[PDB]
Amino acid sequence: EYLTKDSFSYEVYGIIAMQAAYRDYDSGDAKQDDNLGGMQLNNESRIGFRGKKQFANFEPTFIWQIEGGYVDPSFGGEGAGLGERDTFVGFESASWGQVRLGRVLTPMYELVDWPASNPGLGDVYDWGGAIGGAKYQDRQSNTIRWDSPMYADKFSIDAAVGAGDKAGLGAGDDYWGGIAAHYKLGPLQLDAAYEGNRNIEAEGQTWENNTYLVGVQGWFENGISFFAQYKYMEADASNGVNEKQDAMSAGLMYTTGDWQYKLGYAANFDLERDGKTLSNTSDDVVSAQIMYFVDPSAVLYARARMNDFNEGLDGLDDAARWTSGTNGDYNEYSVGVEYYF
Amino acid sequence: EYLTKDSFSYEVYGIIAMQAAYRDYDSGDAKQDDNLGGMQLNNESRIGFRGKKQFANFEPTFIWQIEGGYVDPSFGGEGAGLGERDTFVGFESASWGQVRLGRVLTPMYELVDWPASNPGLGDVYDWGGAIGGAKYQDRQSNTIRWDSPMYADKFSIDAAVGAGDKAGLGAGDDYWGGIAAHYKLGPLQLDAAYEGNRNIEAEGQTWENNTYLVGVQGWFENGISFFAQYKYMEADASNGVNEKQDAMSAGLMYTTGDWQYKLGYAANFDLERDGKTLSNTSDDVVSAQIMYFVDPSAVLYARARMNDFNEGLDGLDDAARWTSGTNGDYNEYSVGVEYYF
Amino acid sequence: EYLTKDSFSYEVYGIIAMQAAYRDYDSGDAKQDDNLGGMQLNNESRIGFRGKKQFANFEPTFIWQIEGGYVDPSFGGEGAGLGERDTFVGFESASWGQVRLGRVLTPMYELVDWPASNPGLGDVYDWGGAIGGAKYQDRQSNTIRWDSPMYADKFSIDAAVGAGDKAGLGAGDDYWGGIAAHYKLGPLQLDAAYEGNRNIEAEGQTWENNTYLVGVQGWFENGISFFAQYKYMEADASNGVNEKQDAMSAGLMYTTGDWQYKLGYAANFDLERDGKTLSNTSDDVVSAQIMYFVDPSAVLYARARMNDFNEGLDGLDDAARWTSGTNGDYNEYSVGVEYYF
Ligand SMILES: CC(=O)N[C@@H]1[C@@H](O)[C@H](O[C@@H]2O[C@H](CO)[C@@H](O[C@@H]3O[C@H](CO)[C@@H](O[C@@H]4O[C@H](CO)[C@@H](O)[C@H](O)[C@H]4NC(C)=O)[C@H](O)[C@H]3NC(C)=O)[C@H](O)[C@H]2NC(C)=O)[C@@H](CO)O[C@H]1O
Ligand SMILES: CC(=O)N[C@@H]1[C@@H](O)[C@H](O[C@@H]2O[C@H](CO)[C@@H](O[C@@H]3O[C@H](CO)[C@@H](O[C@@H]4O[C@H](CO)[C@@H](O)[C@H](O)[C@H]4NC(C)=O)[C@H](O)[C@H]3NC(C)=O)[C@H](O)[C@H]2NC(C)=O)[C@@H](CO)O[C@H]1O
Ligand SMILES: CC(=O)N[C@@H]1[C@@H](O)[C@H](O[C@@H]2O[C@H](CO)[C@@H](O[C@@H]3O[C@H](CO)[C@@H](O[C@@H]4O[C@H](CO)[C@@H](O)[C@H](O)[C@H]4NC(C)=O)[C@H](O)[C@H]3NC(C)=O)[C@H](O)[C@H]2NC(C)=O)[C@@H](CO)O[C@H]1O
Repeated sequence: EYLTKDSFSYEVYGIIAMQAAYRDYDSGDAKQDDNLGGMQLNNESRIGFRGKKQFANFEPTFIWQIEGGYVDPSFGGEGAGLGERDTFVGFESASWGQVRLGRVLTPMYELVDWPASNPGLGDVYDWGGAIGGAKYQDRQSNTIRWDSPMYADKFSIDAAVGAGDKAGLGAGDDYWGGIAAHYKLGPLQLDAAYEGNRNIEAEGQTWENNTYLVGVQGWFENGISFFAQYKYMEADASNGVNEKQDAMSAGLMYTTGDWQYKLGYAANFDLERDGKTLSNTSDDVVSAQIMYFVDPSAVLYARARMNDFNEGLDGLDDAARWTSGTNGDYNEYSVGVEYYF
Repeated sequence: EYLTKDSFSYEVYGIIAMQAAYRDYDSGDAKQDDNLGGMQLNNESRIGFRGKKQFANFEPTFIWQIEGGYVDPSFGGEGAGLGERDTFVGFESASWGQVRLGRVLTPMYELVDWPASNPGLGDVYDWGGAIGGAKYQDRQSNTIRWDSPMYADKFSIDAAVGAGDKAGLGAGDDYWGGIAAHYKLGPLQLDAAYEGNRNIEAEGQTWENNTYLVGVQGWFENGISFFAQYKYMEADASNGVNEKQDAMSAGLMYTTGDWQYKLGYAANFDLERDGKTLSNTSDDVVSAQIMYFVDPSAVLYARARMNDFNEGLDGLDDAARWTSGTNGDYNEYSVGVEYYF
Repeated sequence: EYLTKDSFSYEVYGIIAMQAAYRDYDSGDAKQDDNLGGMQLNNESRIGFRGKKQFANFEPTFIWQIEGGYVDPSFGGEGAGLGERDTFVGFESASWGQVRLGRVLTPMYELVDWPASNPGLGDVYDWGGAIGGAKYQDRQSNTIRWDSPMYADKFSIDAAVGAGDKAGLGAGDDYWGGIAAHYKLGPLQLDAAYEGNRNIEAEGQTWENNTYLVGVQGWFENGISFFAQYKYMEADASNGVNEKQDAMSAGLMYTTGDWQYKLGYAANFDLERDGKTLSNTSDDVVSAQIMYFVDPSAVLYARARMNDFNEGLDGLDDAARWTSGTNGDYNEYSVGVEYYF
């Protein structure tokens, strides 16, 4: 009656993650600086459940996962539900890869976040931007997604379509599709992705977004590695207005024995609308990080970063368009731990 | 120190469940049709915890469970708490069955939902209806419930009382009791249930509800089986008003090797108030379903159904009474998977 | 491949806890008495996850925990998130004890709650009180806390600082520190604790709180034991106003074979502001309890208690200051079960 690994039909896994983060804002209001700024803890720990199952009457193996959200993030209250993060059912087969239904990363977002948002570059490059509509969804419910196998060990595809944010609550007809591709060439990976979003309702208009990206990731054999990524966002509104905005992120790393130094910079350039650039609509961030490989399953890290955000713009409804800079410019010093089980 | 099944004092269990569902509404408003309609995913997966414990100083075995809600249902946001579904402590004894305290199905609801709400018949027969007050609570917190053993293998009783919805938040004195009974007669099961609800506050009045039901479930030995159920709902308001409404649900199945075809229809008939029937207060649904028994622990299914809801009524406060048809008539095509561990 | 306790990197633990509680309010409004009063179930069950990990490159052992909240308490809806209760990362070392970052009890609160809030004394002694500002935070996110070893088996320290409630959402600059100390002297424990809270915003003012306490806990060898605790709370407001209020809690127990009888009383005395006592700002509670040790891992209990709260006061903004008595005086009869795994 002695249990083995096979007696279970699930596994519990987790990312235990804690960032002690001190921010210093310069919004231009002293009180707002005190509120937003200060030390907080950013407990991004999470628990999840997942499993496989070989159904007796269907060859492609059944797969599932249910992942909790961040338990106690900064700027937020305690407590997370099961299902807030990647949460899906699906099927896998050697010859065609896998397909997932539910809550997953869009193919684009996955590349935007990794490598291109790390470390701390996300306020600018992840959710930062001044463009109307929806540049791309991130983690998204009501999504079906195909991950191809690595054809010839060189090549692979990520493809997805899904429902919008309003559609997932029966409050609109918004939807999107997108695709991404990955090519291994010697020590390089070349990445490309697209995502289109349709029927996005915003600022008294219906929008269509088209967002494209390419990037490279390289590994020298002496512990040096890097990435750069370029990202081009267009949006078109039901009243005729066009908007274009681009952006870039780059990172440099040196990994030597148990240590990794990392330098990262990312920026959105000025937004254009109907071909007139809008002044001071750009943002950037520089970030420096030292990381220690404290165990095969864990890391300690220290990090400083400096965000200069855009200094405001109006959306097409004659009202301030919220952006990742509405709360103001800020610097941040942080130390942290992450453990994987 | 090699673990056995007995080293644990809990078990993790789960229903992994995904429905890809396309709806097509005919509310009479085009925009409302686009919003509510379209494809969505209905991730009704859930995780739970449960255990038994033989207390050294008390014979009747201790039992408990804590079950999470649906992680990412359709028409809803992601994330569910532990405790949203059946969540209780209790005791069990061979000679008197079991008793549970906490969050359970009312004895009536359990019969309303199974067999009588499946497949897709619930908008009409589960929460559908035009009657005032509370026809019956469904899953309900603050409930004690006795499940009798199967006396003589033929016969058994389900009995419960509990607090109301307002009472569970110290905002009223609402409560209910009810009871259900089950008799095996050859290849049949005969069911009966009652539920009374008292001090229900609604539409500027205090209500009392009394709801009765009977049904049959039958198994031919050639893979043919069926159910029918009749349900009679009365409500009385503190100002004198009487209301009566009845309803019926029936289902037909043919289960042959690894397949099951299913036909289901259910309807609420026109509501009566103070003995005047009100025109067009009825609803119905027809539903067709093919199901494959893809593994002992899983099923795939395809399903189409058509809901015609009532076309509106006023409650006793001179204001639209919300019903399962306020959002409008709709059809639905669906395919799905459910796995049990 | 036969699992042992060591094959896991986590353990699931739980407190399964159910209280059937009848309250009888005397607010002075009959309807309010019916709402708040009545029978309810108080499911304070909770699940948690925790583990240890010896990192290969860092001596002090890594520790973590993630604990869910109460699944279905009384006066509340069903469902709790992971992380609502003690939820942290940390490190431990034989020579310096342990340090935790995240969501923990303040050193004071831990003593306020145990022994001094039990049984049922918390409406008075835990969150009860009329004093402005924040007397002390309780379970608190954004906290670092050091627990010393038991130096010389006699002596130990609990020390902590953390961010405020507004600060944990970037809506203010509120913070606190405090400390507590524990001395074993024959059959006694002597306790002392402090907590200071700063930049608390309330009633149109900024406050500073200082709260001090001492107590004793004693064990006779015949199953008799007791506690008493005194607690002195001061608060100072940005406009000059001073406020002082003190309080005491005591409990008596007799534990004989499988049984424990318990008597507890606690009270807040009248509040003083700028040296004028305010009439009828005090509260008390007496509570009686019989508890049976139904298993090494479980208890049954019955309990009756009587709360007489203060009869109202204004805060410095000329508006009722909410207190644990705003809802009115009430008595409560309760029976309950608690199981530990
Ligand atoms: C420190 C380190 O090494 N961390 C790695 C992780 O960071 C990494 O995963 C990513 O972690 C970042 C860390 O902050 C996390 O950041 C959050 O991102 C979401 C985007 O979904 C933001 O949500 C938006 O924010 C504002 C709220 O004010 C909204 O207005 C905005 O519109 C939101 N988006 C939408 C569509 O509405 C959060 O606010 C943000 N955190 C903040 C502000 O503090 C990423 O989400 C993580 N992404 C992923 C894909 O995992 C992880 C990889 O798994 O690995 C760690 O090592
Ligand atoms: C689907 C299938 O293939 N198999 C079975 C499961 O479905 C079955 O459990 C039942 O599953 C259905 C599936 O949709 C579920 O439906 C939900 O029921 C609740 C009941 O309270 C509804 O709540 C009401 O909804 C409306 C708004 O939508 C409110 O206005 C109304 O007032 C609510 N009730 C209140 C306040 O009291 C949900 O809306 C509804 N889902 C929707 C619309 O998508 C059943 O409740 C499930 N029943 C049970 C007992 O769990 C499962 C059970 O184990 O077994 C499969 O065989
Ligand atoms: C009961 C028993 O036999 N044994 C022990 C447990 O009880 C013990 O933990 C404590 O249990 C009590 C109830 O049994 C619990 O009471 C709740 O405490 C919280 C404090 O966070 C209250 O919160 C306040 O409530 C009101 C809402 O009306 C607010 O207005 C007020 O402002 C709240 N707090 C704040 C910060 O704003 C709850 O309302 C209250 N329950 C009620 C009213 O029913 C204690 O919190 C429990 N102790 C803790 C969390 O440490 C347990 C501890 O491990 O173990 C048993 O020994």
